Amino acid sequence: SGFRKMAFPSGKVEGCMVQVTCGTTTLNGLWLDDVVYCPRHVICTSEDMLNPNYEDLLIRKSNHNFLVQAGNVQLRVIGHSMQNCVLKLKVDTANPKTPKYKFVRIQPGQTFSVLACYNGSPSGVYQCAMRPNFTIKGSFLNGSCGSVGFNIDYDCVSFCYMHHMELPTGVHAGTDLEGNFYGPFVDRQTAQAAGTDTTITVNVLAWLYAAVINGDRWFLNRFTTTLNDFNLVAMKYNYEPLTQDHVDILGPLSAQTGIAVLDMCASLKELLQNGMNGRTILGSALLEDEFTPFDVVRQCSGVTFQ
Amino acid sequence: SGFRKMAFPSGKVEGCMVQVTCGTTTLNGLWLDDVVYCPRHVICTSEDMLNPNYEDLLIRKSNHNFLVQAGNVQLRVIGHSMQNCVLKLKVDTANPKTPKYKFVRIQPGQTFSVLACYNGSPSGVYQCAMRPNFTIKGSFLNGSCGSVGFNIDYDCVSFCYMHHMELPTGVHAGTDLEGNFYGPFVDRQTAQAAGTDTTITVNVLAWLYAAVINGDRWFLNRFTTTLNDFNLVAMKYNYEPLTQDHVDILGPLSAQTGIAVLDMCASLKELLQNGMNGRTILGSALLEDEFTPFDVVRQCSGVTFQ
Ligand SMILES: *[C@@H](*)C(=O)N(c1ccc(C(C)(C)C)cc1)c1cncc(Cl)c1
Ligand SMILES: *[C@@H](*)C(=O)N(c1ccc(C(C)(C)C)cc1)c1cncc(Cl)c1
Repeated sequence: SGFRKMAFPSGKVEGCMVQVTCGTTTLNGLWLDDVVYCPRHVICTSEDMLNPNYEDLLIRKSNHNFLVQAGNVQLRVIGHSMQNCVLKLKVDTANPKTPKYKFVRIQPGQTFSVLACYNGSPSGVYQCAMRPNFTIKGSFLNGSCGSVGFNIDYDCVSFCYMHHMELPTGVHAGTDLEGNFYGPFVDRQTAQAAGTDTTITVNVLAWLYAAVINGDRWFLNRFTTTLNDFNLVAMKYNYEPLTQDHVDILGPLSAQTGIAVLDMCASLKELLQNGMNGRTILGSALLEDEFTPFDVVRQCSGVTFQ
Repeated sequence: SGFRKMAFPSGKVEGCMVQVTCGTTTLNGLWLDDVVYCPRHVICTSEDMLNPNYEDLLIRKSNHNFLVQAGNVQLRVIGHSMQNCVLKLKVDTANPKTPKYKFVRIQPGQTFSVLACYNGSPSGVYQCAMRPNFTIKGSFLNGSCGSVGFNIDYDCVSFCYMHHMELPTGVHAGTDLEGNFYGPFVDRQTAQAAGTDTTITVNVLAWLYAAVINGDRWFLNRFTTTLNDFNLVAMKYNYEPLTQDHVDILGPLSAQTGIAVLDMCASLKELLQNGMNGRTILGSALLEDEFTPFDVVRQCSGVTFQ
């Protein structure tokens, strides 16, 4: 029992983190086989970052302008190219610690682990969700760009996020590992802003099931609701719609607890309309939406990775 | 910016996790140099665990009764001994992945990272605090005993916790790495129970400072309080007393924010007496007490580890 914001073990990613320096700009890179991936804004300067012409900036660089440090060992750069908003630095050494990996792009509502890094050195690990508005509520300081987000499935690391920037509300934006931004953000200094968010309804329901599995049942009730009637309430509280596919994905948790999905929707409806009245659920006084149905099954059943 | 429950990178500990089997009982062990450490209740059987005589049980075992698996490689046991509530299995191979390490015992109120493991394979990582009542609110399923808790300081892993059991309220008890239980718990099946807990006042204050550093200021006020007058309120809300040493430890955060410690105590007092009135602090609707002043400085300043 218990229920925690649980990240994947980070060892496989730690062995891929390096430091990339261009000029006086230093950030994190990801070393897989003989390529180092990093944000292209490593080639910018204080005045460049207003409205940079990255193609122009890059043609003016040479391999020797990029210093890559893997621990206390320097990696000779032998080639460079731009792919969307990431740089690909070809180095003369394949990373012997390269795990089996994939570059995957995730959906809003999906979760991943972040290995926050500074100067190529891992600092901490935590779990994040991709918000509906394509930001993430991370924890990042200056010099963290290039830190990556990932999931692990058995032995394979699916990289899904590379950190680039902080938005004015303190949330974070970045790209997939092909360099394509999540959401309507650009790697330059504009007035860009996050844009309105919603609550991830299917995840809230998954977390209520986690709570029942763990013995919190006070919010259960005898009522039920229809899917359409629930979605009317969801819209009014800024929750996103629940679909039949969400209902289906919640099937296993429904079957394990014996609480019909639409019955749990009725419970969520009451919680939205009445608040929590001084009580908590799994140690939270808020409805938590950064656990997917998979996260709940993983933690309340116990899947490992090797 | 941002503020997350952030664990240490787990790679250095992942390389130490092994599977220990005795009879039909399988759990996790920690392999450092040529010793595997694991809970002594690996030698128990369904009927043994009522009131086991562990000295009796152990004299009846041989080295060959212990199978240690490090991944898909079997470690030959060449010696065994009991140290309090842990077993020390001498193996014929020193772990080449042994980090620099220490065995430290922590104080209630202190935090650490847990690498949850099953069958010697890491499953997830999360941050925990030692409660005042010497339990931890972990996330553990059957087969997790032997998973360890730790902190990392530069390159050195300070192991502080080995998981043994779940108490009836769903919280967790275990030992330090010398086998000495945290709190009044025993590795047998009795009616033992957690006992009354309190809230870690100095940590709540640290987290309020984290919030101010991150731009949540709505709970600030012009009032101040004396240390004695604050502690009268703390006692009434089941918070533990604040000492002058706590005030001193909060000095740096006080100086960074310009909010006197006793001024933040006045804010905490109002929050305890009035609740939060529908607002949140760092994404929580509860006063959070599992971040130490060190955790706040680490995350709001950015210290790495190598
Ligand atoms: C990601 C990153 O490193 N970065 C950044 C680049 C350059 C500098 C100067 C040293 C030239 C001031 C600082 C930070 C960055 C962060 N967020 C957005 C953008 Cl466009 C770049
Ligand atoms: C830690 C652990 O493995 N364990 C446990 C031992 C033995 C068994 C049987 C297979 C013999 C039923 C199950 C679990 C354990 C957990 N919590 C408390 C105690 Cl005393 C032992």
